[PDB]
Amino acid sequence: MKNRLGTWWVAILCMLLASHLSTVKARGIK
Repeated sequence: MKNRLGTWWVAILCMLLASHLSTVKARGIK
């Protein structure tokens, strides 16, 4: 209800993508 929210979620989208754009990286085959 607009109080604590804000970026808390923004972090999620930055967290769920993190790995995706971190360890998920693999330009060397596989």
